Amino acid sequence: GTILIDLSPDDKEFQSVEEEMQSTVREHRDGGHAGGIFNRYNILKIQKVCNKKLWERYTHRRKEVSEENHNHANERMLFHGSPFVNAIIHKGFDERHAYIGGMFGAGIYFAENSSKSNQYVYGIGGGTGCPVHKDRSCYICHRQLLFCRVTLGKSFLQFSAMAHSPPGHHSVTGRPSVNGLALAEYVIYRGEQAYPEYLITYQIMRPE
Ligand SMILES: Cc1ccc(-c2nc3c(C)cccc3c(=O)[nH]2)cc1
Ligand SMILES: [Zn+2]
Repeated sequence: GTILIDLSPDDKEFQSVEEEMQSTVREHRDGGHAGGIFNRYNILKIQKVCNKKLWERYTHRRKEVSEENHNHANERMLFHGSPFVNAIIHKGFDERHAYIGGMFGAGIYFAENSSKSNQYVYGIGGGTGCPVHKDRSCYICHRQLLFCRVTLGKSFLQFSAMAHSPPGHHSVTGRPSVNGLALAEYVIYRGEQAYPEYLITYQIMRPE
């Protein structure tokens, strides 16, 4: 039931999504090991993901969470990188998209920094890099990230350097406590608490 609608680069929606992608790049403590060495992207395409059934599943859960949290869903737009993006846009998020070994337990992980989500496009730790060249810093191959609508509800704050949400909470927030330039990461434990709204196709750019 999924269709993908191409956005024009002249569309304000394309431009605001691209700006969020580009402006949330940062340097990573691995010196580029997992995601590659870059300061910006070449955005090739941005598609809107349209699936009525998946959207209704999201909004149903969002209403449940809102009602448990003084009419506040605490909805964010966050990045998700995964080798399973093609499954996710067709069938939705579920337990198979969880990071079993994540620092906040087995849940589905999202990032404010697009460059954090970029580290996971080819697998955990970048896997073995792109399928074609086996290069985690490949500047040729096309990569894809999701820009997702995510319901956090009442989020458990973890200060730091599928399972269940902590009791009385709907998500976990991983607050950076060492790297002053890192943005937060978030974990949900129910696939219905995210909708994969934009599919972004891109390359990382080699710095000059
Ligand atoms: C199988 C799989 C594991 C982790 C990810 C993933 N992890 C993230 C973490 C740990 C922090 C911030 C963002 C992400 C992310 O976008 N995907 C995606 C798929
Ligand atoms: Zn490649």
